[PDB]
Amino acid sequence: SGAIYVGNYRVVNRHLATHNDWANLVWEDSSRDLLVSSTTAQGCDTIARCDCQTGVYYCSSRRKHYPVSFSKPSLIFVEASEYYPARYQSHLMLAVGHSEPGDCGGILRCQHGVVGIVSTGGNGLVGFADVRDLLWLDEE
Ligand SMILES: CSc1ccccc1CC(=O)N1CCC[C@H](C(F)F)C1
Ligand SMILES: [Zn+2]
Repeated sequence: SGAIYVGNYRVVNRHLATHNDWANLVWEDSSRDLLVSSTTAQGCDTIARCDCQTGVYYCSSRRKHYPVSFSKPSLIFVEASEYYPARYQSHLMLAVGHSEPGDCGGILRCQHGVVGIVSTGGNGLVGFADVRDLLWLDEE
């Protein structure tokens, strides 16, 4: 589990969104595994606006933050899980790292701020849903 709290937005994995998220929806995209809902309180996270390929992510199944090198956001085939059939997921970045289903939502960050959240795992790889192109998270 986990979310990004930027401005009056909450960014979560679409497959982990709650009824309150769906009832206060701002934007969602199944192909990216992302959903954004509105919040009453202002958050403290800042979004990175960059092309970094190194950063640090939080892994809840190890209680640890790990430094990683990751690929550029791309269209990657992801195997079937209990939330999605096997399909192409867009705006996804891969790294070598420990992941398990409950690790989704952990933040990946670079020197500029939050880059994305854990969305996929298995086989000693971790995949992150990028958020750096969502410029509207910084306003309104
Ligand atoms: C932490 S992810 C993990 C870890 C070990 C093994 C498998 C997974 C789950 C995983 O890859 N998916 C199921 C949930 C949706 C994900 C993506 F489609 F958005 C795909
Ligand atoms: Zn960066």
